[PDB]
Formats: sequence, structure tokens, C-alpha cells
Amino acid sequence: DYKAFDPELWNAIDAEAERQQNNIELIASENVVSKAVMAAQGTLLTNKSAEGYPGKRYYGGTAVIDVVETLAIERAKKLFGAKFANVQPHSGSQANAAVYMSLIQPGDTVMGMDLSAGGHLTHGAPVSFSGKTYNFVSYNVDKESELLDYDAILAQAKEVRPKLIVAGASAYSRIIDFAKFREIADAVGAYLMVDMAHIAGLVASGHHPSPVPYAHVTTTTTHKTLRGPRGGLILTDDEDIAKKLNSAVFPGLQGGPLEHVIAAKAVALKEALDPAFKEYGENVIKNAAAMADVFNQHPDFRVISGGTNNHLFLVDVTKVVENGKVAQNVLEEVNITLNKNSIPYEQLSPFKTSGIRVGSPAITSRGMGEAESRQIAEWMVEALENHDKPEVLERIRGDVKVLTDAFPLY
Amino acid sequence: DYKAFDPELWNAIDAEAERQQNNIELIASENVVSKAVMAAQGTLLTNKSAEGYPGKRYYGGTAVIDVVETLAIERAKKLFGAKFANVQPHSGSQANAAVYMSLIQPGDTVMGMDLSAGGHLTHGAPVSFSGKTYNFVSYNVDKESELLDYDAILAQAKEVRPKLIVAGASAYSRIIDFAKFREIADAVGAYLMVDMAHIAGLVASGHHPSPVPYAHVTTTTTHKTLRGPRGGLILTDDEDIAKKLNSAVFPGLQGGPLEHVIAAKAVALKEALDPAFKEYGENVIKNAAAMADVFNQHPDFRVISGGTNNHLFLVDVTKVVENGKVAQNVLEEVNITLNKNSIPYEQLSPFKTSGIRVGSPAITSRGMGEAESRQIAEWMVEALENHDKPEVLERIRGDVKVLTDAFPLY
Ligand SMILES: *[C@H](N[C@H](C(=O)O)[C@@H](C)O)c1c(COP(=O)(O)O)cnc(C)c1O
Ligand SMILES: *[C@H](N[C@H](C(=O)O)[C@@H](C)O)c1c(COP(=O)(O)O)cnc(C)c1O
Ligand code: NA
Repeated sequence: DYKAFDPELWNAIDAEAERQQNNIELIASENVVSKAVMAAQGTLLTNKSAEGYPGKRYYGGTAVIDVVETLAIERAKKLFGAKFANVQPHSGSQANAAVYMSLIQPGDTVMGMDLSAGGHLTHGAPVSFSGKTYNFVSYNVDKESELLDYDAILAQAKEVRPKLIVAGASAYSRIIDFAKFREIADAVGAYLMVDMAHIAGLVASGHHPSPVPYAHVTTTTTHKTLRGPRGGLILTDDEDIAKKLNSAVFPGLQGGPLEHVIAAKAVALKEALDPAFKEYGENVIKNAAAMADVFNQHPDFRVISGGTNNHLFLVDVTKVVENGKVAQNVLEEVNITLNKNSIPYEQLSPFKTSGIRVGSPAITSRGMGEAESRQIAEWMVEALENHDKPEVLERIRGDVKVLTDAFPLY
Repeated sequence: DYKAFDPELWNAIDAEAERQQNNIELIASENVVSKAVMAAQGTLLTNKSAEGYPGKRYYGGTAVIDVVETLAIERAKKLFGAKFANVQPHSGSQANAAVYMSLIQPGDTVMGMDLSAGGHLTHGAPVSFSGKTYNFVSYNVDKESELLDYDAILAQAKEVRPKLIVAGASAYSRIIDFAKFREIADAVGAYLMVDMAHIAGLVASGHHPSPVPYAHVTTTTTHKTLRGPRGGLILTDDEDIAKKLNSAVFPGLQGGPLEHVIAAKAVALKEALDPAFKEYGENVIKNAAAMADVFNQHPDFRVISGGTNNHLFLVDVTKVVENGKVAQNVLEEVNITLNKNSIPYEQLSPFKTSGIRVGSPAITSRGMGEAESRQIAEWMVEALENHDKPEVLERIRGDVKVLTDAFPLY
């Protein structure tokens, strides 16, 4: 029994297992993976150096590795309807770096969604390799509707003439029109890359239209709504782009891939291919709308864009508490975790923000329904309204514990 | 029961466990990690997004994650004697990229060891981001001795004027003088980076001199001789460099770290801090030298630099078989896996090579000693000498199964 050797590490792991059980997880990026996904990434596949690609490895004794990686590739292709897939990127960020490396050059102009409106760090932040290598120029949402305006974006693309347009977001509640993004790209001879990290599970379940037919390349995390292990994935229908993508991932950016994690990708993709996964996506949408509807109806809260068609939404909380940061800290005291989040045209410090971001996937994976989602959102309103009344927080904490005890994590 | 849901995947994982058991693994980069290491990266730590650093995370619910990551940081600093450690890099390649991003700017001149004498792809290959982003100039070993010639490297550095010198290798058998590399760097006003991936377990065991007091920045994999999970690690004594490295890893190059893998790093680093790790390192050295001695004494084979003072060595096989690829294929027939390898000043195609690379770490971790290591190298000589006699290969394959049955993998 190995755990007696290292009690400080194994006690910390027991403490994190207890924190996840005793926590209402509303961070829109989080999920609860299956025991099968965890077991695959705890295998002796970690021992094998798999530099290269199936049948084209730097080393031998890789014929079983090749079967595992090919299952992950074949499942990604089947699940997303893509002719090519690369399952080696270590993360979403590495996936994105490989696509930029394949399609554009340093100094090339790129349009990505503004970081205040849900663009990722890797879509042009100045502190990211993305903004350091490439000239990123943001598009935003409409100032009043807080929706993407495909006319304003086309007009801006004709001025900017980007080599590449990046679509996809971390904090956008509405359906992104990939057919329109491809039209905008075509009108200026740009590539279109879609980073579907937040929405890949909903793409896989049928609850969000797929970018895969419209983007020259689609990137995603295997984690978030897809409910996989942490890692990246790249999809394309173009055979010449596929060759470039493969070279960019290895030996361009990475070395040996994590074949234990790729086994876990292959596990998670077979789960998403199952009819049960459609049911998962349905509850994800229902649960998110139920929570959004509680803030919509309360007069002291505005849901950004007025609602959600996906797993998440933002709330301006500044009427009820000073900033998103305070909202986060308060809800932490009743064992509800979400994050402070900038809202569109954020006016406060990015360290404070006006917003909270809420998602349904993790509570949905714990088997919660619209009733429990509505209930969680009522608790959130009540904790924020009573942020200075310690014995009200005390009481919500107790009510939360009855709910978590009722929906065991594992 | 989860295995019943996906037999194709779980059959392949069971087959890799049995393949690792029934094969003699001599790939110098491979090892057999502990049950504790595999179990740690199979935990529900994969469900927690930990963007940022301990005490300074993007999201809440990270209090326990911070204890796990801080354990990995403190155990790295203690084991390698460094004032700072970063345990987030997904891989050795991502570690190296963050160091270049910290110390130099695109187009700067870098010296790195020649890919034929053991330099990694990330040490300037033109197919790597390293050779595409930076102006790499390679240094070699001496043609006659096959040893690093620190006077010749000094004279080249004074001509080339690098901003950065990278030392460390994947096919060099002799003790590196890190004090000499830092004297060379200081003589030309360059940074010294040491990638100690191959030798890190021998630096930990006390069998190889540490680069940590001499390199501005030390990179490593947590896998290979250190016997950790697949990932990377960065060390420095310089507080200003540490702040740059941290910002380069995240948000510079990566997003969210793999905290389940970081738990596994913490497990491995505590294993390497144990007095039994010194005995491992001693057996690694003795077992590699017992294999090298078989090839040294045999007239048809030559060991690159005449032997080894670490875990690996290279053998020119071209008097017995056409090329290293042939030698790798023949040994695979008798369930011995190693890799063809370029030898210094390699004349054949890089796809063929003159050489094989042999390491001791995997067989040492299985409990094998010097008598087993010698028997293994006698079987390699016999199989290469008798490559065209199927009845000989059949017999060695049967003798190899008696040896693997006697030293079970787990
Ligand atoms: C995930 N980013 C999440 C989010 O949900 O806000 C937080 C953790 O930043 C993400 C990624 C992540 O790539 P990683 O695996 O390197 O961390 C990439 N792309 C998008 C769109 C995204 O939401
Ligand atoms: C590992 N290179 C080895 C080798 O043994 O030849 C094989 C596995 O390519 C290695 C790395 C690898 O980084 P990774 O985690 O990105 O694959 C980095 N640096 C050195 C010196 C090294 O040997
Ligand atoms: Na190592």
C-alpha cells in the first residue's frame, strides 16, 4: 500500500475529493469526468515514449500505443464528422498554437473575439504567445444587444484584411453562427479557425450547431462540456492542412505525447458517441436556462445578452454587491464556486469586474435537474442580497450540504 | 464494469501492460513509474482548472490544489537544491520553450548540442519551433575522442557570440562539466540553460554532478531517469528569472496546468528524495556499464566514447548488420526494444543510422542487476551476429521470456 509512504500528498488528494463532494461547482469550464476517464490516465501508458504518429513512430514497441491513439483519432472523426483529427495536443492552448503555426506566419494579422467579451488568452492577449507572435485585432459584441453583429464584423474584416479569423468564446451565452463566420472569412480570403472548447459537448450532443463543416480548422479542449480528460484536439476536413497540423504539433511544438491521456480522450469520445450523451446535453441546456431565468426575473440582476442558449451565462451583480470579485468571495462562504468575470465593455478593473459566470455542466453531471438548478440560483440571489448577514450565509451553507449529500459526486 | 462498456480500448490497455511485462525495455528515455505515480495522475484532480499559481489562481476552489502544487514545488527545490521551481510545464519541450521565451527574443543566436551528437529537437532542429524562432548554431563532440572539447566550444562561442548556450543531451554517455559550460557562457556574456532530462534521476541520486548551481536555468522532464510522470520542470536560483519563467509558462505558452500530473510529480519527487533512490542510481550506473562492457570486449562492436559514466551508451553495429534500423528490428524479434540512433559524425541516413542506443533505467527499475544486464547484452550480440538464423532468434526469445517472468514489471 503506497499511500503510507506519502501521507502529506495522499491526505491532500482526500481533502480535494471532499472539497469537490461538499462544493456546488458552477465554474462553466469544470465538469465531473467518469471513473473510466480517470482510470485510463492512471495506466502504465505513461511509461511509453510515442514521439511521432501511428505507424510512423521514432521508436518500436509502439504497435499497441498506435491502436490506442488510432481509436482516439477514429472516435474524434466519427463524433465530430471530420476527415482528420490530431489527438496529441497537451492542452487547448497547445492545439491553438499548432493551428497558428500551420496557417499563418509571425506578424500576420488575426481577428479574434475581444477578451472582455469571451475571447481566450490564446486569441491575442498581449501576455500570450498569441499576441506576442501575431497581430491580433479584436471584434466585440454589439454594445446594446451584447450579441455578435455579423454585419459589423464583416465591415471590420474588410478594413483589417486578417489572414485568419478566430471564432469561439469562454463567456458568450448565445449560438455562434459559424456559417456567417465562414462567409466573413471567404469575403476577405482569410482562414476561419473555431476554438469550440466551451461548447464541444453541446456540439457533440446536437444542442449547438457544429463549426466543423464551416471552419478550415476546429480546435477544442477534451475537458469542459465534452467531459474528457484535460488536453487538446484538432479537427479538419482539408488533407493538406492536416499534414501541416500534424507537423506543427510534433516536431513543431511538442515532443512525446501523453498516451495515457490520449487513452482517456478515446474513453471520453466513446462516452460522447453514446445516446446517453444527447440526454446529458439536454439537461445541460435546461439547467443553465433555469438558473439564468432566476436572475432574469429578479429585478436587481441583469443576465448579459438577456439569457443563454448554451451551458453558461454572465450576471451583472453591481446593484447588489460592489464587484464580481466580492460576489465570488460571498458565494465561496456558502460552498458555491463560480468566478468573477468581465462583462461586455467592462468598465471596472479586470481584477474586480462587474460580472459572475455560471455554468450547468458540473451540477448536470452530478445528476441535478431544473428544480435543483432553480434552487441553487435562488440560494445565490439570497447569499448576495444578505452578504453582510453572517447567520443567513450559515443557513444557506446548511441547505447546500443537504443538496450535495443528496447528489454524491462519485 | 467501465471496461465492459469499451472493450476495444481496455483490451489495448491490457495488451500494453502485458507487452511491457513480456519485453526487455532498453530505450534509454523509458522507465517503470511506481503504482503511486500512476494512481496520482488517475485522481479527480483532473476536474479542477488551476490557471495561475498557488495563492494567485484565476478561479476559486483551489485551496487544496495549492497544497498539492506547493508540495511539488518544495520537493523539487529540496531535491535539486534550487531557490525556485515551476512544476506546471506539460512536457520537457514546453519547459524549454518557456525558458527561451524568458531569456532571449526571436532571432537571437543560440548554441545547442548537434542533433547527431545528442542535442534534442528543441535545441535548434529546423523542424522545431526552436530552429524556426531562434538562430541556432550547433556545437559537436571531438571527432576522435567523441568527448565534449570545452576549449573548442569556447573558441566557437567567441566567434558565434550566442545570447544563450544550451547544454545537455539525449545520447551522451560521459560526465558533463557544467562548471566549464558556465565559464564558457560567462566568457562570452551568454546565459547557460541545461536541459538535464536524460540525467535528472542521476543528478537526484548523486551519480551525476548537478547543473543547478551553474546554469542560469535548468530544465528537465519529470520522466526518464527521474522516474516521474510525463511532464516538465524548471529550476533557477535567480528571483528575477523565476518571475519571467512563471509568466512564460502561464499565460505565455500554456493555460491550465494538469494538477493530477502535478500530484504525480510530487509523488515522484518524494520517491527520489528517499535513500533508496541513491541505490537505484548506483544500480542504473552499474547495469549500463555491465551492458557496455559486453560490446567493448566484442571485436565486432564499438561503444561511442569507449564506454559510459551514466545510464546510456551508443554502439556502432555496422560491422554486423547494415544499419541501426536493421539492429532495432532484429532485437524487437527477440522481445528486446531499443532505438536506432545516430552516432557522432553519422555518415548514414538519419532513418537508418550506424547506431543503437541502450539504457539501463527500465531494467534496473524491474530489479535486474549486473548479471542480468550482461546476459541481456550477450543476447543482443548473439541475435545481431545470428540475425539470419530464425532458430537462434527463437531460442533467445525463449530465454528472454524466462528473464521477464523472473523480474515481473509491477
Ligand atoms: C478554457 N479556458 C477556461 C474558461 O472556461 O474560461 C479558463 C480555465 O480560462 C479554454 C481553453 C483552455 O486551454 P488550456 O487547456 O490550455 O487551459 C482554450 N480555448 C478556450 C476557448 C477555452 O475556453
Ligand atoms: C527526451 N528526448 C527523448 C530521447 O530520449 O531521445 C525521446 C523521448 O525523444 C527529452 C526531452 C523530451 O521532451 P518531451 O517531454 O517534450 O517529449 C527534452 N529534452 C531532452 C534533453 C530530452 O532527452
Ligand atoms: Na529524468
